[PDB]
Amino acid sequence: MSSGVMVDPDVQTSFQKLSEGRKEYRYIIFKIDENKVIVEAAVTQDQLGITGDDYDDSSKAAFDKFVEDVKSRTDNLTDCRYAVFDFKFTCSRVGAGTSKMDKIIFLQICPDGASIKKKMVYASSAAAIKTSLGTGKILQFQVSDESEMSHKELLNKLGEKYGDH
Repeated sequence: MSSGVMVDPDVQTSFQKLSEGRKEYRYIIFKIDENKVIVEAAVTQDQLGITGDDYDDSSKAAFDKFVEDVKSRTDNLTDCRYAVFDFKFTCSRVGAGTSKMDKIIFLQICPDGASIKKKMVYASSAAAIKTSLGTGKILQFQVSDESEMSHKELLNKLGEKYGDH
């Protein structure tokens, strides 16, 4: 655990082209390998067959089936990774109605009933990945089940944070 998790330089690079580039399009898939964070994929959903925007376009249907794929490919729930999406949802404006809002979230998945050794490495990673990005303003939530990382909950979390909770 006290191994000293570091980040692969390309991690920050992938965050640049999102934050100051595509904004809400094409996301970053990065896991822990050995003892440092690796970029597995810098892929959008709109290049694989979907259109892109979670609620704005209603591409959330993609996220709805993805949670099943998660339990299908990873057997039980032994998956752990870092996933960052700038997802475009709609916030309920107090005094008004629906208002489209786009912003970035840190998805940290830490299953309690998962492989503690490699999983606890992700706990060390939380410090490294955030410090390397120095965002200062982010919503970094800790989920463990597929249903917690579903599109409805994602919208809910990023809404309740400064909205109705």
